Amino acid sequence: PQITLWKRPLVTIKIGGQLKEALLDTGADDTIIEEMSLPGRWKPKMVGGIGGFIKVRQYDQIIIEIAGHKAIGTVLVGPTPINIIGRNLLTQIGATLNF
Amino acid sequence: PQITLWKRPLVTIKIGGQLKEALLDTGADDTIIEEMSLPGRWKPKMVGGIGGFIKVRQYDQIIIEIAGHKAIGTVLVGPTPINIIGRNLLTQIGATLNF
Ligand SMILES: CC(C)CN(C[C@@H](O)[C@@H](Cc1ccccc1)NC(=O)O[C@H]1CO[C@H]2OCC[C@H]21)S(=O)(=O)c1ccc(N)cc1
Ligand SMILES: CC(C)CN(C[C@@H](O)[C@H](Cc1ccccc1)NC(=O)O[C@H]1CO[C@H]2OCC[C@H]21)S(=O)(=O)c1ccc(N)cc1
Repeated sequence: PQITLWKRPLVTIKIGGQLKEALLDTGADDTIIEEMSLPGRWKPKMVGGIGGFIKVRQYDQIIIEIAGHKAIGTVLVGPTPINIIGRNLLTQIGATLNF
Repeated sequence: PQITLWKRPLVTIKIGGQLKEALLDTGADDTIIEEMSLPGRWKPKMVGGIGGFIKVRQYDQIIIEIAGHKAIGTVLVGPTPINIIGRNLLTQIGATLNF
């Protein structure tokens, strides 16, 4: 698709059997969601934002569908105020910013 | 242009007559710039992101050139670690996400 930005660019995502949605965020290096069901063991990691730094749970090799495109990569679980798809996965679905 | 997302999508901006650079951020509702002087009366606001809230000054109807394209709109000024162009100005230059 070609998505305009008059509202937040939210898309469906699917991980395992869970359908969620998330914000396509070109300002995010990393993908972060609030919860992922039965994800297994994780590794601690720190991530920084506008307000300071947060501890997250890092899961690698996650298979995720984004807007009907398959991606595989690192998904962080942490106290983000909204699920975000960051550039580590946006590149895999071939998203670009255009103007 | 078409911007791929293998690195942060930073572009040149011009604001207050000064050349700066800023992140094109589809995940940001509003534009936030580091400390600088702007014209007009401002209003106090708070903005929330990862890791918490920050206090900003809101200035309205500010001209900003974004990679050669003129935009006019709301600009928040405050202790962000990076200049961010949010959707409020991305929409004025017709920026879209494509995949
Ligand atoms: C964009 C910033 C300037 C915002 N200011 C916030 C303020 O806490 C900081 C913002 C600040 C601080 C330093 C450098 C840049 C910005 N301090 C400041 O302006 O200086 C005063 C604080 O102690 C002293 O330092 C010099 C005189 C005093 S503010 O206009 O007073 C304001 C306060 C509350 C909200 N919600 C929104 C804005
Ligand atoms: C978290 C999003 C819902 C909102 N944020 C925009 C987002 O693009 C920020 C924009 C950003 C970018 C750099 C530093 C601070 C904020 N990126 C971010 O927090 O990414 C974090 C996860 O990946 C990491 O890569 C960047 C830091 C990590 S935000 O900066 O807090 C913000 C919130 C409201 C407005 N008006 C403007 C910006």
